[PDB]
Amino acid sequence: LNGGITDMLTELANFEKNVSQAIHKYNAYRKAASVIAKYPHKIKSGAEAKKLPGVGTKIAEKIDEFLATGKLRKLEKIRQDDTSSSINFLTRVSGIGPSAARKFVDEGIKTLEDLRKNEDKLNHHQRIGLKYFGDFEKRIPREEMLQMQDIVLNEVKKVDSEYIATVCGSFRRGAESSGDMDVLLTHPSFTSESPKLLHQVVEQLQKVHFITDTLSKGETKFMGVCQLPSKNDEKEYPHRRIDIRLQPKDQYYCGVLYFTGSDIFNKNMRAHALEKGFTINEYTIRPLAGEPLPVDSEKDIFDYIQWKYREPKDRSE
DNA sequence: GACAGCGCATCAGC
DNA sequence: GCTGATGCGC
DNA sequence: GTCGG
Ligand SMILES: O=c1ccn([C@H]2C[C@H](O)[C@@H](COP(=O)(O)NP(=O)(O)OP(=O)(O)O)O2)c(=O)[nH]1
Ligand SMILES: [Mg+2]
Ligand code: NA
Ligand code: NA
Ligand code: NA
Repeated sequence: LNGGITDMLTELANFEKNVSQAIHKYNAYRKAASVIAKYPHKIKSGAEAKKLPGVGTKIAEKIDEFLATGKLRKLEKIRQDDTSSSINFLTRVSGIGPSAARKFVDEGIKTLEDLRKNEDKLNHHQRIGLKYFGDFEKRIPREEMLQMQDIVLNEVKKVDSEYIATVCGSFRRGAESSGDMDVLLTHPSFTSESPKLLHQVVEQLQKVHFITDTLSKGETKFMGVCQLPSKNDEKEYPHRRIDIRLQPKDQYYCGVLYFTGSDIFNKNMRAHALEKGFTINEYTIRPLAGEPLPVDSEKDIFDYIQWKYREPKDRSE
């Protein structure tokens, strides 16, 4: 409905994050994009948009320009700028952020060809990010997410029947495509009260050749790469990003709330929590920080901060 | 003035 | 090695 | 960049 506007704000957001290194402006543009994306009318003016929370006079002015011309002069200049363009590109590699991107550009490394000739200047994460550059920008159709879910849940069951694996992220929100796979893992042996629980699962998924690379790995978070098996004579599936989080079993609901997102939804809800005198993270909700409050469902967390319960499908902001 | 909150990798200082 | 800061991404 | 105190 307002895709031209939300695309423009997202591009500005990315500019402020990647080039300007202004994270609060990035968050401000993303907030405006999100609230406009949810607005059920085709916006006719900057004035109309400015009635929405997160849209102020400056973004209102840009919407007026965009509506009038179909363009934004600010963005056309940014697109023409070689340095901005180089930095924006390099940050598309997983593991290259705003700072490393600017450093690479300084060193004359500013293209895919340059990165490929300079893998020795990349850390492990960046090297895998470059290896799968193309694959990682592809979306994952839900049909493939279902097959991936089936592999993960069954391999986890083979390790220990007491594991429970839940696929979260956009998938759990019902999305027809996902950017990656997010898995929440619990085991009754691991609670907030009291080894290798994550390792055992990762090793099993590597053994069956589902997990193909590791970006980072600790005792509670694994970030890596996976791939569906393909049939005889068929083109291979793209490699995909997968994250697995080991969550204390008694903190499952705070965990699944966090890992279901969206990210802007969590930011909104946590910010609203502070206004109501609570702080929420992926483990607990605590009063303003006191002792953790009892949580027996996702809805309980909504109740504390006086929000009507919203199903996962309605948290995609 | 504050902006959500945190895990892992990596570096500096000791 | 350990602690704390920073970068990066979820 | 936006906004509540
Ligand atoms: O900055 C963040 C990023 C992620 N998260 C949480 C919510 C998000 O839904 C979950 C997984 O992050 P992803 O980057 O995978 N986003 P998501 O699965 O929602 O969308 P996509 O389909 O693009 O992967 O982690 C945050 O709370 N803050
Ligand atoms: Mg995801
Ligand atoms: Na507004
Ligand atoms: Na990046
Ligand atoms: Na993710």
